[PDB]
Amino acid sequence: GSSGSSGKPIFTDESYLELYRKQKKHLNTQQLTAFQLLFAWRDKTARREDESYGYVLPNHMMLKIAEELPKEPQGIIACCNPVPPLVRQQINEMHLLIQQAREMPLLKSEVAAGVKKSSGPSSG
Repeated sequence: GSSGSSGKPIFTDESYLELYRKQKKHLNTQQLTAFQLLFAWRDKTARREDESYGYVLPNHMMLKIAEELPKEPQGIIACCNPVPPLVRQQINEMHLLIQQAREMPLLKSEVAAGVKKSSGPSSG
């Protein structure tokens, strides 16, 4: 109102690679899929709620979730602490996204895993 041209909805960080390779353990096929789903969603709702993008969902959080890929809506609520009035309100939407990123298979990729450990002390 005071000062701000209504040019166009500039919603893009110049596809900054940093965002992708910001932290170790680069995102995999699926993880990536969800990452985009969340971003787009944030923008859509962001405008609807007449609020900024960040306010809705930050980067760190957005990632943590995309990486978790919780089949259930709870995994999305726990990711945050406390939980915002959004993620909880539109929780249903967020959940769906996670499933949309997991539903799809993992394109050819050499994976390697396998670990086993456990303990159990005692006094008596």
